[PDB]
Amino acid sequence: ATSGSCKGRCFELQEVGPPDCRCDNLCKSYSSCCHDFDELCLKTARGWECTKDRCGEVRNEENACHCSEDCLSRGDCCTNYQVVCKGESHWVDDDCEEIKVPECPAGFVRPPLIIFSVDGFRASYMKKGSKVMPNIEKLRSCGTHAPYMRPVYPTKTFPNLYTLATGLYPESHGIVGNSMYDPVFDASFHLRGREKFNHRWWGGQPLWITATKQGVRAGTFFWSVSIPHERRILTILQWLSLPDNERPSVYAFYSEQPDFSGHKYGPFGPEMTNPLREIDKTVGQLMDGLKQLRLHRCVNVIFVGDHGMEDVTCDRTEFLSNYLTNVDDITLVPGTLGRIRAKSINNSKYDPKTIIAALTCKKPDQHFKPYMKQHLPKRLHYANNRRIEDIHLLVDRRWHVARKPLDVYKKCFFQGDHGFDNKVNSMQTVFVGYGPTFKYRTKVPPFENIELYNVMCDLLGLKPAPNNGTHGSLNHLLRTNTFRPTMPDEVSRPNYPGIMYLQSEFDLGCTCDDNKLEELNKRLHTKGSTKERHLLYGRPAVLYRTSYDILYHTDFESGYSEIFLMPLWTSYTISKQAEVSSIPEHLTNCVRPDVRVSPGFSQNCLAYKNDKQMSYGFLFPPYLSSSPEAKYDAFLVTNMVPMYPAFKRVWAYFQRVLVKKYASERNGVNVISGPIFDYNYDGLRDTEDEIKQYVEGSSIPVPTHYYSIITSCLDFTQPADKCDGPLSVSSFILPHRPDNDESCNSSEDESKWVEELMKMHTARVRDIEHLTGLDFYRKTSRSYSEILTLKTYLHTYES
Ligand SMILES: *[C@@H]1O[C@H](CO)[C@@H](O[C@@H]2O[C@H](CO)[C@@H](O[C@@H]3O[C@H](CO[C@H]4O[C@H](CO)[C@@H](O)[C@H](O[C@H]5O[C@H](CO)[C@@H](O)[C@H](O)[C@@H]5O[C@H]5O[C@H](CO)[C@@H](O)[C@H](O)[C@@H]5O)[C@@H]4O)[C@@H](O)[C@H](O[C@H]4O[C@H](CO)[C@@H](O)[C@H](O)[C@@H]4O[C@H]4O[C@H](CO)[C@@H](O)[C@H](O)[C@@H]4O)[C@@H]3O)[C@H](O)[C@H]2NC(C)=O)[C@H](O)[C@H]1NC(C)=O
Ligand SMILES: O=C(COCCc1cnn[nH]1)N1Cc2cnc(NC3Cc4ccccc4C3)nc2C1
Ligand SMILES: [Ca+2]
Ligand SMILES: [Ca+2]
Ligand SMILES: [K+]
Ligand code: NA
Ligand SMILES: [Zn+2]
Repeated sequence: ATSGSCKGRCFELQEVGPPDCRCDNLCKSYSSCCHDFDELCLKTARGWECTKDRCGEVRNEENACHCSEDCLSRGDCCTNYQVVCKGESHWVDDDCEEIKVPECPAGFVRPPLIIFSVDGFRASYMKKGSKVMPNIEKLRSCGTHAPYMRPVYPTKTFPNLYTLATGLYPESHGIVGNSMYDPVFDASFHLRGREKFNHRWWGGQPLWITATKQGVRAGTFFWSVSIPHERRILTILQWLSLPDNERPSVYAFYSEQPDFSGHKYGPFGPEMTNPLREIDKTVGQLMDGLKQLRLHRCVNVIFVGDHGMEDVTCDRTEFLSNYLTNVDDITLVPGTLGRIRAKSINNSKYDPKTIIAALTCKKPDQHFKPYMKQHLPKRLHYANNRRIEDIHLLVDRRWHVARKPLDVYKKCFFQGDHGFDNKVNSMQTVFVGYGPTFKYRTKVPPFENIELYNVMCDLLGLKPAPNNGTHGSLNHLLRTNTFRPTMPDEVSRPNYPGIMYLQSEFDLGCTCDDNKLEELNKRLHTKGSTKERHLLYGRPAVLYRTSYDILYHTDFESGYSEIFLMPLWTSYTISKQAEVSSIPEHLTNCVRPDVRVSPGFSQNCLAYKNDKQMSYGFLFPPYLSSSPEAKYDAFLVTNMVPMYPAFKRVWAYFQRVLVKKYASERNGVNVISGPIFDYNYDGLRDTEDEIKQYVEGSSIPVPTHYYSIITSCLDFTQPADKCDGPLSVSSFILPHRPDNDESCNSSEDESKWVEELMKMHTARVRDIEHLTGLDFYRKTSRSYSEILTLKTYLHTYES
């Protein structure tokens, strides 16, 4: 009903209620603007730059921007007004000067935040395009920057922008791809069209809502595509001239480039120089505009991308028609990832298991790998949403997957794409922060985009809604406004059992072929005399209510769950000089009752004998015993965990070969290993009534995963157990699977496939914290913020 008018309402901030016509920055997208929106609000006359002959002109209100004497007071000068007409310098030509305090106009309650978001801005553009992006390069060198910023999976636009806005993984915010089916709604979300505007898709609490709820006004973050960039910038700078009571504190600009061109020309096509130059010019406009308004040393600016861009061509497409015979009974969400479901919910013939097998290791150079979503690397956090199909295809970088060839030529064109695994170098993107609240000329380590919501809340004095960041892990980016977290309180205190049971009280079906000077010696070990060696960073805290026992040994310390009948964690340190030994022949099947732990809170060997699918392994490896006599400790029933034979191939190679490899490379390592139970694939520790599988005929729960956290000195001239400074960590969460079908080369020796498996399942300490309810690194000499940064680190193994 578009017969109202935008007179006095151009880019109004509160969207008004239909059937009233709209004048906001989204009205175009809803085909809902007032009849006169173009005429009044999208003025273009005379373009975007003052020229010497316009200087001091008489205001003509038709003009796109103004060069008249009254423009600064009206807040609508062209951004280069002061340069052309008042002998000022462009911002980019001024020397960098530390911004120690906000230098703001009277009436500003807080430094505004401007988020300058760029689509497809691959991390290596900062170096490779540096000659053509002077404004961006100045932000980067003068402010705070990371070498790259890791997006979320899938590395698609809307998932990543909405993660930037919420601090949530896609599985939690609900935007799990650029297209989606929700079976509860029975509704589909797509790029073209109108279902995507329905608020039911968009979960969590984005920043603009966080701000508004806490009394901080926000600019609208979404811009209709036909609003030119120059007008987006002028609109931000006009909002910044509003009266104090009406002026927002937070704003966003969005550019469709360089992604748009990247799809057509590839990430480094010669056609890509011009898009980068144009984005740089836009930054130049904003910064000159801010300088004219005396806000260039007041506003915090974030320059951030959503994802990178890889080389991808029509010829590098895998077709499911080459694998499946039944291709017409499936629906594929295709491209740089695959999602499969049945075409019809009425077809009771459809079998996921037979689709997975038809897609598993079928061609020698196969460029995708099928997964049930719960088997995807836990670092992707891509499973706990009904909109994510059970069957997933992880597509190799530089490829696509499509159902049938006709899907590719009845739709070559494109040379770039994105969406792959968020660890891929080509998918990484950019972060720069510049302003009074950011540090000066500071480089920070790469970090994940899920962290930025909390920092944007810190920048605006807002309490963040509950999110997937680790608040405090990015304190090192900030001069002021840091968030001073406290360590979580321990909820369950351990028991410290002594010798309480005689050997003959145990009837576990286990067998094992097993001085005065050093009778004293081993009592001291059982009491915790080596614990300083093996537990370097304090006991992990247990953050839920449970019953557990600390068990000390010569070579390792454990926290043993009376509820799960196995350790929650097992801690041990392996020096650079440590020797690997074998399991002696007489000890191959040895399992020994632990006289500190009741038969009733023990595992039993008969269950493993009866369970024809399930075997067992050990958390502290017998191979790394300090002596023949200490080795007996490794065969305690309290160090045993359930393991599928297929998984024991992986585990044994880790423990026999890789631990000592790491200790020799890193100058000792401290290892914490344990089980994980996540049968509902939510990324969070299961309660015991959530466990779906037990060792047959027993109450021994079967883990879904095994973790290890491997810590050493960042200065590897110091040994792990005498480190004065910062730490270095790598971690994994390995799937506990009954086959090695994930690894196509598993018939080969473990030296050819195990380590590549472990790399794929690399993890953050924080990932393990969520999955176990444990809190690590409780007793170090480091600041808590530094430890939080360490807990968020991911070792990615990219070149
Ligand atoms: C990443 O960070 C996020 C945010 O912190 C973490 O997610 C949170 O985790 C909590 C635990 O899983 C969860 O808390 C539960 O929420 C229920 C209330 O939920 C609504 O209200 C909130 C608040 O405004 C809202 O955010 C929710 O939004 C979700 O759902 C809507 C759809 O309505 C989506 O638009 C939105 O995208 C979001 O979806 C995501 O989360 C849901 C779960 O809520 C998933 O199903 C989706 O797939 C998607 O991932 C909701 O609108 C509350 O009812 C729960 O309490 C029950 O559960 C326990 C038992 O387990 C029990 O103590 C209670 O008594 C109660 O039990 C009864 O209900 C049971 C379940 O129905 C029933 O079976 C029993 O028999 C009982 O009757 C619970 O507190 C919180 O909602 C989410 N939040 C978000 C935004 O996702 C996430 O864990 C972090 N990830 C990692 C790895 O750390
Ligand atoms: O059309 C899309 C996306 O299309 C996907 C298609 C595609 C294919 N390959 N690549 N992309 N748009 C239009 C649009 C408008 N305005 C914003 N504003 C942003 C600014 C900002 C800053 C922080 C957090 C959130 C936001 C939202 N974002 C967008 C994204
Ligand atoms: Ca994008
Ligand atoms: Ca769980
Ligand atoms: K068995
Ligand atoms: Na295999
Ligand atoms: Zn794109």
